Amino acid sequence: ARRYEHAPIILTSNKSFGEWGEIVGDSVLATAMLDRLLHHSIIFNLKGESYRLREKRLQEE
Amino acid sequence: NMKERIHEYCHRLHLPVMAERWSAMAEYASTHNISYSEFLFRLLEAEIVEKQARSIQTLIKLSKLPYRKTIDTFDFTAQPSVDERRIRELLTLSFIDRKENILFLGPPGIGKTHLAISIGMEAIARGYKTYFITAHDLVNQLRRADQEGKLEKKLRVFVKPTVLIIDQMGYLKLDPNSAHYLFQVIARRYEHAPIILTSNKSFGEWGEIVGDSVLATAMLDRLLHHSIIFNLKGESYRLREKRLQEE
Amino acid sequence: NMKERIHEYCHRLHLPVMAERWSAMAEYASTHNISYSEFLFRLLEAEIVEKQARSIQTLIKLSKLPYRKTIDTFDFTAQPSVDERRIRELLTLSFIDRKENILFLGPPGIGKTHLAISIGMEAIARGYKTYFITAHDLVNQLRRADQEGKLEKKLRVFVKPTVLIIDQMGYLKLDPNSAHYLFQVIARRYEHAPIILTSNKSFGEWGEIVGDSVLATAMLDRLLHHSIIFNLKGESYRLREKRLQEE
Amino acid sequence: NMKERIHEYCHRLHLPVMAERWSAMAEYASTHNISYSEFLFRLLEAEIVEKQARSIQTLIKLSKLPYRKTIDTFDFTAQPSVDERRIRELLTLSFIDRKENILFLGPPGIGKTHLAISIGMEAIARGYKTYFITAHDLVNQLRRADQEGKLEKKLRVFVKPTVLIIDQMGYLKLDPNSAHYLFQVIARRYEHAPIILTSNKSFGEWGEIVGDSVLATAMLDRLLHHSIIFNLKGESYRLREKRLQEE
Ligand SMILES: Nc1ncnc2c1ncn2[C@@H]1O[C@H](COP(=O)(O)OP(=O)(O)OP(=O)(O)O)[C@@H](O)[C@H]1O
Ligand SMILES: Nc1ncnc2c1ncn2[C@@H]1O[C@H](COP(=O)(O)OP(=O)(O)OP(=O)(O)O)[C@@H](O)[C@H]1O
Ligand SMILES: Nc1ncnc2c1ncn2[C@@H]1O[C@H](COP(=O)(O)OP(=O)(O)OP(=O)(O)O)[C@@H](O)[C@H]1O
Ligand SMILES: [Mg+2]
Ligand SMILES: [Mg+2]
Ligand SMILES: [Mg+2]
Repeated sequence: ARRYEHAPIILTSNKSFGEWGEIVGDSVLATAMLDRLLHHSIIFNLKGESYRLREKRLQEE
Repeated sequence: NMKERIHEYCHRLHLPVMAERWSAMAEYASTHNISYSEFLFRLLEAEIVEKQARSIQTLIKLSKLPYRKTIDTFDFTAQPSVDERRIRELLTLSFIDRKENILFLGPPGIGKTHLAISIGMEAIARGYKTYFITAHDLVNQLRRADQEGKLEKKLRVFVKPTVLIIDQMGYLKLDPNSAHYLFQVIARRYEHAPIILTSNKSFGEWGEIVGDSVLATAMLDRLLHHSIIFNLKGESYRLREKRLQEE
Repeated sequence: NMKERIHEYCHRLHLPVMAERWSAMAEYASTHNISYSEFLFRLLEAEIVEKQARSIQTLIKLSKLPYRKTIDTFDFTAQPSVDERRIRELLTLSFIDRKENILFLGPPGIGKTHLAISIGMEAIARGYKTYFITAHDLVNQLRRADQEGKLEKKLRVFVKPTVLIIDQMGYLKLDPNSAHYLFQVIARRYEHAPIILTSNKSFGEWGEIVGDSVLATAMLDRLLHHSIIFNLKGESYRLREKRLQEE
Repeated sequence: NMKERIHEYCHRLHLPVMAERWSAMAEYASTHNISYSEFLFRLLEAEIVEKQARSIQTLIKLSKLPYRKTIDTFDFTAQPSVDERRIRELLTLSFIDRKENILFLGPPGIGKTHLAISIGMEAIARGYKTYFITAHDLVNQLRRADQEGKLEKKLRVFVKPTVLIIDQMGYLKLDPNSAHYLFQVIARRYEHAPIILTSNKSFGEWGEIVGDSVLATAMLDRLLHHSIIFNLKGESYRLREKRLQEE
């Protein structure tokens, strides 16, 4: 809220927005957070093999 | 013969009251030569009156009303804050048709519980299903239902009643868990049945009461979207009675 | 007016019969000289006649009998083997009060199931609970109940009935599992309620029927401790009627 | 033989007291040829007296009574403030029927808790259940009940007794959590059982004592709705006794 429409927030997560209700243990509060955040948001759904694992494989070979 | 067969018939119909009452009304008909239509009308009238009285008593038994009280035993002179117009409008039970939540606010001892219980009694008498519970008791019931796996059953029994009278909301502080239980109850009763509530704390204090500001705001919005609140203030009836006994 | 309120009360008491019979009895009494007591007696008579008809229909709905038939429909001249004395003694249902099980034996086509069904129908009319099931269907029900964990419920609902009629015992062979299910049923109904059974195989064949000699012996002992057996023989009524139709 | 069987039967009936009472009453009757009815009356009366004395002692032991004291061992001359009329009216226990709470206020040393304990002992003697506890200990016990999840059990055991004697209310300051615990205790006993309390602070100070003005007002209203207050003032009995010992 303090950084809502006042300064950008760069956040990295691994759970969909719906799961935030369980993550924080409050469905209403999680929904409020998501609604306020998505009002000014840019989403990046990244999919791919873990670069750590690929680097480890390359080191092995 | 005749009388024994008649008694067996009446008890088969599940109406021993009818059994005894047809005797009185048949004797009356013979004593005054009452038409058969009027005789049956009397039989049915008395049987229906007794059946409805027993049904009202059973409904009161099922409802966990701490005590029975009626607006007749209320003083509208010592409490200028209340207006007889609005009290009678509530007694009309138009809020049930219009789905309006009735709330009472004010310091202890005013008598906010008396009007709510009288309205509940009138609703029960007219046939509406009304249930009474305290905030502490309601929270306990919800927690136990969640623990025992019968949360659905208790939510159903708390939501189905046409009127749900939550009492002592504010004296006892609530944790976020109880806050979410109360939120579930309110959401189930969002726009499905009126809620009657009594409290002594301002709406702002509900944030501290429930331990979560946003939950308090959501519950307040849901409850007050369709609500009528009576903010009563004045002298405590308990203190006035104590003073009167002293003098 | 008076008629509309009368009908309202009658339906509220669940008595559309009362609305109907009051019309008829009122018309008759206005066209006759019926003292109010006798008018009420006629009213209750009509009410209970219709009520008993509805109760019998509901009981038959709950009951799972194959078809409706009466002992009077059974002719004894075409089947001299049966004796009207014992058949009518069974019709009196004195065996039920004595906790005596009834067994019918003989080649198919004689009409034992007719007598069993007639006794069941008379028991239903007199108010005694009566349930019907075939051996194969009963075994299927018990097996499914054990599989689904509802064995206790099915055992309770099959032991509670005052009269239980097992049919088609002998046509289909039983594995030891079905044998133990049947033994459970019999043991629950050892000396608690009569059992009416029909079969086409002698008692000795039951050992191979149930796939266990000892279980067959135990079940036969328990069943025949207090029972009456009709070893009826003659001509297959189905084939005789087919021949009569041909000629 | 005879005596051994008599003793065994008395013990089986759970009356060894009656076993010894006939050992004496039989000799007494032999000395005077007492009637059988009077003999049995003697036995039964002695048994009842002994059992009642043992039950009273057990009730005293169960109740957390720091010491036993009677109003007889209390001089009202040294305390002109107390009126013997009102003290004996309290001793009559008429407040129990009227559900009137008794409060003793005043500076330390007068002996208010002496009167409270005397009333508790009278209640024990007359059969009325009484439980004596300090405010600090009550708060601690309620907190433990909340912590361990047996709050219902502790509230039940602290509300069932006919009389609850809260002592040392005012010496120790209470936080709002303890205030809500005390409010729960009061509410469960709002109009169900009289409460006896002793304090040294005026009602106004209770707001700071409990850390909540509104809770203090609610508790005071519930306590004083049906109550009789005794604000005793004078010289401290402990100080007077110390002076007497010095001189
Ligand atoms: N105007 C009134 N006429 C008659 N009885 C009244 C009136 N107001 C209150 N009472 C009765 O006085 C007693 C105290 O009032 P009540 O407890 O209902 O009020 P309250 O302010 O909701 O109380 P609290 O917050 O202490 O629980 C109750 O018996 C109530 O029925
Ligand atoms: N006395 C009778 N009067 C009329 N029909 C009869 C009589 N006895 C037998 N029937 C006929 O017999 C058939 C009834 O057979 P029922 O099931 O009662 O005997 P069953 O020997 O147990 O039969 P199943 O062949 O099924 O083993 C019907 O056709 C019925 O009409
Ligand atoms: N009138 C009296 N006659 C005899 N003993 C008395 C009398 N008044 C008080 N006492 C004794 O004086 C002591 C003080 O009594 P108690 O503790 O009940 O007083 P209190 O004013 O309630 O005390 P505090 O406020 O210090 O807790 C006790 O031993 C009590 O028995
Ligand atoms: Mg109230
Ligand atoms: Mg057959
Ligand atoms: Mg003291």
